[PDB]
Formats: sequence, structure tokens, C-alpha cells
Amino acid sequence: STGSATTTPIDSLDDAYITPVQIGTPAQTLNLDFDTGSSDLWVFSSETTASEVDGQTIYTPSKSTTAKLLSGATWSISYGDGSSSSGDVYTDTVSVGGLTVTGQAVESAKKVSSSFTEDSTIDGLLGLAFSTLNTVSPTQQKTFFDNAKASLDSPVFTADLGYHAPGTYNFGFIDTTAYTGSITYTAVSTKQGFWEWTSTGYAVGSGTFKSTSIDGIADTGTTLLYLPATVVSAYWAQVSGAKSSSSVGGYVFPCSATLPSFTFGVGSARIVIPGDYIDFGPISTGSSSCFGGIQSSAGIGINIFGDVALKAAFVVFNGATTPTLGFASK
Repeated sequence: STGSATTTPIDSLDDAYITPVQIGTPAQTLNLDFDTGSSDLWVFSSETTASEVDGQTIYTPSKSTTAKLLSGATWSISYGDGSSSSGDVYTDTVSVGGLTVTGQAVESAKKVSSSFTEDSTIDGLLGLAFSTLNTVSPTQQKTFFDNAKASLDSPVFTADLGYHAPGTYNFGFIDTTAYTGSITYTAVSTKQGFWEWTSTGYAVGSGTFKSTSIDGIADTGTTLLYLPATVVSAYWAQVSGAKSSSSVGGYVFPCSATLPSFTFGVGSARIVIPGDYIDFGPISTGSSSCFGGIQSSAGIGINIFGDVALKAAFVVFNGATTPTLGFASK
């Protein structure tokens, strides 16, 4: 089997991407944030504290003839950015782009943190990291991909995120028309539960490539590119007037600037992030200070190849017995 679904930016900055997901019988379609940095499929629901729901579409398990309470199971997740959610668990039928999993754990939120409430466009998350990170207790549950894997034509999914435009998540096949050149594959460590890999270096603009190992995670659920302070300083030094602002929480730059590209290495291959992908717009409405899309990972504890990086590539998440990641230009 295969599946193919369009993923759409939630706003004009590509702060996140939402993908429609069918849950239950009859289908209830929710727009979920596909997150290769976590492993829980959770949704706003009829059980979510009413004051914490503000415009989201909810899953109502009582209206699904295929929903079953997973007795005794609870979940609670805290993301690295400080957001969180928790609740109980149903199993139900879940379909993405025509690919159906029966008995998928659907984690129903009883509580969500303010950042989720305040984003009316995201109805929940669909985790695509390794199932070892799933938070369901006392019986850990599998991700949608893990459940689908054996049925797929090939045990892969691909992320093709758009810049200020829709893109595609495919399951079970590689669309050879969706990228240019070849896909370069690189090793993955699953030791921390992530799609963790080592970039071979970077360049800023038309500058020389610096060969250096940068361990990080391919994370569709993180907006920005978080890299070591040395790398990030080298990038922003090429933008007149750019500075790190402790009050704002990162590098800012004059909105009048033209940003240089940023290149990262995948083996001997190179992925170029155009400068415009690194612009996250005014820090507050009407400001002429703009927020940078490349930020320091210092104090995160890990480097994160978030959407800023991934949207410059066609990315293969290869879930074969020994997982790997593939990157192609597009």
C-alpha cells in the first residue's frame, strides 16, 4: 500500500505545516502537525478542557463506531519548547492520504498548554519519530508509520515541504519526479529515538565549505534550523546589522537586509537553503527588526534540522531494519 497527502503551511511564515488526517468511522478529518521529532498521535477532542479549546476541530470518539477506549492508558508529553499536552487513549481507524491503519492509538487530549490553545489551525500532532519515544503508559504505543510499515510497498515515508506553498507527505514510495539529481543517503542513530544524523559541514552564501561534523535531528515539527553557536555566528556575521538579542530570544536582523543562503552537507552532497527561507519576518507587527531562521542550539542540547532546512530538500525517512535518511535537492 501507499499514501499521499498534501501538507499546507499554517501561516505566511511557514511556522508549521498541517496535513489532513481521517480518524474514526464515519471519518472525522483533523488537520495534524506531522512531527518527525516526536512519537505520539494526539488530538484535540470532546474530552479537552473547554477553556483550552479555541477554534480547533475536535475528535469525538463517542461518534466513531470503530473507537475503543484503551483501558487504563494515559499519556503526557512535554516538548522541548515547553509546550505540553496529556490525556487518555482510544484505538481507532486512521487514514492519511488513502493509507489506512486500523487499531491506531489516538491520544485524546484532556489538557493542552496555552501555545496549542492559541493556535486554532493545529488540531493535534502525528508523531513520526521512533516508537520508543511514545509516552503512552503503562503500555507504549506505536506510531502511525510503525503500524503501517509492514503493509507499505517500501518501508519509507518522504517529506517534501514547500516554501510559502503546500507540499507533500508520501508513505510507502519515493516519487522520483519530486526532486532533482540523486538522493544521498546518510546513517541514522536511533539511540535517542530521533531521526538523528551527522551533517558533513556548511557554507554561508558563496563562501567556502567548512568540513565539520554536525550531529542533529531531522525534525519536521520544529520551525527553525538550530545549529552550534560557532556556525550560527558565522552566518549572521554576513548580515549587516544582525545581532543576537537576549530580549527577543535569538538573532534578529534588519528587515531591509538581503540574506545569504546557507548550505549544509549530506555526505559529499550539498543542500542549499535560499536566503529568503531564513526570514521569519518582523519580531512584532510593524517592527523593522526581523527574526532569523537560523538560531543557536546552545542550551537545547541537540542540533535541530527543522523546517527551514528540510523544506530546501526532498527528504526520505527510510524505516528499513537499519534506518537511514535521504536528501535530494528539488
